[PDB]
Amino acid sequence: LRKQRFMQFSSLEHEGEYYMTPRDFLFSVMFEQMTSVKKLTKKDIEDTLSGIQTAGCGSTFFRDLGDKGLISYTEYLFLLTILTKPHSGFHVAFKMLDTDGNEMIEKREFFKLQKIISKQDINTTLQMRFFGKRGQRKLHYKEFRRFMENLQTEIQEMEFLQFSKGLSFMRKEDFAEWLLFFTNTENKDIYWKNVREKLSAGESISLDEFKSFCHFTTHLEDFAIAMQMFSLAHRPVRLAEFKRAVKVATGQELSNNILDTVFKIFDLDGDECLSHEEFLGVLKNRMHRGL
Amino acid sequence: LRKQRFMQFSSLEHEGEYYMTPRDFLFSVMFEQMTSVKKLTKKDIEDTLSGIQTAGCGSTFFRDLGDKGLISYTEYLFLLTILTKPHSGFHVAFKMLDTDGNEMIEKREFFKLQKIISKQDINTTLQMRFFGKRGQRKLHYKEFRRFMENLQTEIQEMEFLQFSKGLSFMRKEDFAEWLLFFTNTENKDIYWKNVREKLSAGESISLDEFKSFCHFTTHLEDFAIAMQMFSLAHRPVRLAEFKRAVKVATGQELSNNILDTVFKIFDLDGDECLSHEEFLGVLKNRMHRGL
Repeated sequence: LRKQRFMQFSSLEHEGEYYMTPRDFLFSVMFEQMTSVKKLTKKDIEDTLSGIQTAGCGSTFFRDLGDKGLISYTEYLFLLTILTKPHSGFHVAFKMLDTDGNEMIEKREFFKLQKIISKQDINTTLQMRFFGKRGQRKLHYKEFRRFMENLQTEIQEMEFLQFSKGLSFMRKEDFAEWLLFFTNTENKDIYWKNVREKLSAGESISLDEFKSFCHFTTHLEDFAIAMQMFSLAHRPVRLAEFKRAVKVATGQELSNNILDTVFKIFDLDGDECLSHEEFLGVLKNRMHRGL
Repeated sequence: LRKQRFMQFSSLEHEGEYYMTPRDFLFSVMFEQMTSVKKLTKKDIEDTLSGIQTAGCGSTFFRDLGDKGLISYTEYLFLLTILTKPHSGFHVAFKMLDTDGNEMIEKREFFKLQKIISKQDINTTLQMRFFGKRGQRKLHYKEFRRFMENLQTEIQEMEFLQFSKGLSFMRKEDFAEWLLFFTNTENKDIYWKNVREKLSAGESISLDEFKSFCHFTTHLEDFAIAMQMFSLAHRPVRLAEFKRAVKVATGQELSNNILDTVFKIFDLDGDECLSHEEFLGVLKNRMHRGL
């Protein structure tokens, strides 16, 4: 039923085929529900997606485009899978998209994705980004990896500026309210009791802290190993071992205020221990996209 | 009753005297109503406002500080007057704050503002910004002018990223919805009829367009001269003369999509003319701050 969200945030179309803006893509990432679909013929397509090299290929690429972009439903699901993918599966997905074995993804790979779309039953933005105007340009692994990390990082930045409310910093209330976004309302309100009572001022929460935290939340199942080890061993996880587990998982240290605030959040009982069960359950509810 | 908004968005205090963050200042600029006031003794004051030179003196200064700042009610009203001031009154207000005639504002000027506060009946952020830790540093006109324009420009940027929703561009719907913020609901909904019907796609609205437009909206009374000339002459103002009037007023050209979209907004009748009366009346309702 992921077609129905594409039905929701469509705003332009062509020959019965709904499209989106990059902005509608970003709203499908974040916003629940809001527009008017307008029609486009071929001259409109050229005037919109002309000049893709004008956009900078850094970490602001859809903000470099704004509305200048039309996204097929195949590209829509493709970018959603990029947003859901952990770091480890990069070269694996690249070689699965390397059917011809030529260390490359080609335009026939996207046409085979459209073959999948057809079995489930027009020049777009990423076609120009990775293959030029007609597909004559090629696509290697390094551009692919940089594109995936830039996309995820720009999503991190846009959520950061949403919940930080335009500042370069965050408070702990903003971090908790973002972190408890896809939680059920009763546990949310018990957590809000924990916010009102057990959370304090602390200090401002920076950008790289949130970036490392989002990098943590894309590696939850590999983090769950020592969790189930000391779960079936029934060792309630303290903060010092949690530091070691996070460092082994991500490869990067979180700051102590992150760990302190997380420990103030997920300790319902205040018993200096970890209820890892509800932690991991509502966390897997929380890091599921498409919603 | 401007004390009551200071009562609203206060979040820290000292000896019965409510303070704010820079973030609470920015929310008093934009947001209507939302926190918990917590107490601070002198060590808290030092630990908060230490290191003001760490913040960059460009156009992100409160975002460079975040929560690192405590704002007196005198400084609160002072910065609100800076946000309401047109460009022309700069040197005039500087010389009115130059009682000692020494081409400078000194700490006794702020103490005379506090004398005004007392007749209407503790080291703060701007004291360190303009005079150092104890007032021994001085304050000239150039820093004052740069501070006022950086403050106004950062407010422009924060509203831009609010209504643009994190993008580097705006649509015309965002520009209209920002522009019609302090309008009464019936005329607002007639304007929304005008949005749904007469507005089109156009193109993306950039940052410098919004900056020039806000610079226009701080010079409305000097813009009203030719308005009243062709009003008592009863010449309904067309767009071509409006270009000339805006260029004479601001000194900077607006782009044609700005003028086209404004002409699509304020032409209720569609009669290719200007209803300048409701324009200027609800515009003076719109550009009044403190709300």
